[PDB]
Amino acid sequence: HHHMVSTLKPLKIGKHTIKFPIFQGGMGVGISWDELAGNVAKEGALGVISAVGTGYYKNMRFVERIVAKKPFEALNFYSKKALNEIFANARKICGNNPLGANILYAINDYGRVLRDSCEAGANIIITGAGLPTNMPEFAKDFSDVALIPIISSAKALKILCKRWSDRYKRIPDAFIVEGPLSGGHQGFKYEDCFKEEFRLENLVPKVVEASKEWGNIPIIAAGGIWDRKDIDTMLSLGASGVQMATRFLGTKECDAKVYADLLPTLKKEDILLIKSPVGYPARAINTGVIKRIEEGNAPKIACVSNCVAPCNRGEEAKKVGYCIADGLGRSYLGNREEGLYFTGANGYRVDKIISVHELIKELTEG
Ligand SMILES: Cc1cc2nc3c(=O)[nH]c(=O)nc-3n(C[C@H](O)[C@H](O)[C@H](O)COP(=O)(O)O)c2cc1C
Ligand code: SF4
Ligand SMILES: [Cl-]
Repeated sequence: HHHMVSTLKPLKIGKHTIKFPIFQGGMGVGISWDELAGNVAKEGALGVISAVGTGYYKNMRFVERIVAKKPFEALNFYSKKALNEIFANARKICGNNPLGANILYAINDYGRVLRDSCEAGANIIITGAGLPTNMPEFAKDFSDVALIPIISSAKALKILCKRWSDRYKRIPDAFIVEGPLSGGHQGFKYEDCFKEEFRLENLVPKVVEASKEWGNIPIIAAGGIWDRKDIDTMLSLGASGVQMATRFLGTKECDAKVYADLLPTLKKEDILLIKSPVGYPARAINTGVIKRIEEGNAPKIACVSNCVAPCNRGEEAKKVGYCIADGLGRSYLGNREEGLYFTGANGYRVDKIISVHELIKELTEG
């Protein structure tokens, strides 16, 4: 099939080069695992395996202990064996094309999961949901692995570079700037999530300018980027690449097969900004456990997987009404009644489900 050769340039992040300056954003739980990330990387963009809740893989085939049908504790929720299998299966598809691992800073056992991801063969670690000031501590035995914090401000870039340099004589290999149209957790206070000051086109120049002090660390723009026109806009503002997730949530290869049923139906009015036990606002779909909370028949809360430090073993889950480990795991397992479902602001524009191959050609041709 004819597609004009791309005029986008390969992107180098630390020692690793991707053919197109595009990341498929990590998506937990079980949304961007081996089929999605492996195919993205095969097509020459960065495939990103989510390392969160890997115990759910293949309906908890790889955990050591199950309690109440949930992976027991962080040891089993972030399953090393499952993570190894996901990366191995991804490599069957993409070979030496680089892969990232996405790890929220908020998770319990963060350092162990970072090391597991390096040991599983990741080229790149991507971390948001916090200010990951000690990320090099856990990566120092794997100096080939590139490290990429997700930030929302020039301030955060400066703090991370200062503190990493002072303490590890290292600075990040790239930064992802995640704007307020992104799916999942926002890097903004709730009251700032619908404020034009923080729209991505305003953030990118400020972060790029701050990056000059440190040698023009590549800035990767994320949140609300839909097509090549939006990619070109971000590159013209000084970004070196983009990270996109909602478009990939709409592909056949997505590992959470429920989304191919749900997304073509998604109406804009059903896109919500909700509280989360992680402690950041989250963009979610008004369906599943969120509807059960409204009805009053949502699952009782009981911290089994101990997924994130901010929740304090159920304290915040009880306040917000749901357990994010249980809810996200249920969605990977196909549970429409009690799953938790995330989306970017653009999720309502997904009409048809296309292949990763077709998507990458659409975004890169010309
Ligand atoms: C369904 C879904 C799940 C997500 N889960 C994560 C996650 O686990 N970790 C993370 O850093 N970002 C997560 N995100 C954010 C994406 O990686 C990405 O940065 C953002 O959605 C990009 O905006 P776009 O969706 O408009 O392209 C998620 C996004 C979506 C849509
Ligand atoms: S109760 Fe809180 S810490 Fe425990 S598994 Fe649920 S969201 Fe995670
Ligand atoms: Cl998130």
